[PDB]
Amino acid sequence: MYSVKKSKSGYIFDKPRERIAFMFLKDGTYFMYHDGRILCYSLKPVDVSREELEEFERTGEPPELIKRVKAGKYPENCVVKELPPIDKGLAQLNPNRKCVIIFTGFQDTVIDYVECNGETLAVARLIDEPGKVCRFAGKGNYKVAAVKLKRNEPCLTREEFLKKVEECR
Repeated sequence: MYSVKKSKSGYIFDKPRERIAFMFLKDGTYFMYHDGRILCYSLKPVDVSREELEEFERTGEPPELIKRVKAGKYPENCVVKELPPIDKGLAQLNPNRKCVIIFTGFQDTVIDYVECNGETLAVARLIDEPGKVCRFAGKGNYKVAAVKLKRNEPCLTREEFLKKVEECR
């Protein structure tokens, strides 16, 4: 089942490794969709009515646009990107996956994260350049890993991060 977050700004339908977000901006409704492998979104508005979003929240069935996106039929001017694999360092822990994009000011970034002993272990990678990585272990939100990645701030080395994962297990 989707957990649904709703505001005058829009809708967010989340599952551990999936997000469908809708944003209401000046010129209409914008969407972003991602699962474990695919990230799809448009910088132009899409034909998604608020009635469809209400229906999604109340019944669980996605708008027709989302069904086509899930099936591989993508509308015009829709960015389509294949995601890197779930971070090997966190893979055994069954991590959550989320993507952050231009809508919140980021280059397309995928974050694999777990909450372990009240700390966050997150690995953020640039989707276009998967070598660019920030490994984060701390008390903040998983998004922090993306933020540091965006700001060129230093992050944990592979060794340090795997140490943290081990300590957590």
